Amino acid sequence: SVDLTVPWDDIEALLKNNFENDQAAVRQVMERLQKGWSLAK
Amino acid sequence: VDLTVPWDDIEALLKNNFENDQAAVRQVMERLQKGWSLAK
Repeated sequence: SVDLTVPWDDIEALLKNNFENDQAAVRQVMERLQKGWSLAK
Repeated sequence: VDLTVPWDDIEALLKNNFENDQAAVRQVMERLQKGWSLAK
């Protein structure tokens, strides 16, 4: 049931660029966005 | 809502992905930001 139709992979590529290729930051933001998506619906 | 997250750039990406559908972009931006503020 985990959401797959938001373009998560494209969002991740955007975030990796924005955060200067900081993997830890990308992981933190992707985790919270996807957790939040589930909690908000 | 943490403004270090590049919400405007995410919106531009969604607009392309959803064929410029305003309603879809709104739906997704609403839920992403509601979820961000809820989630820790």
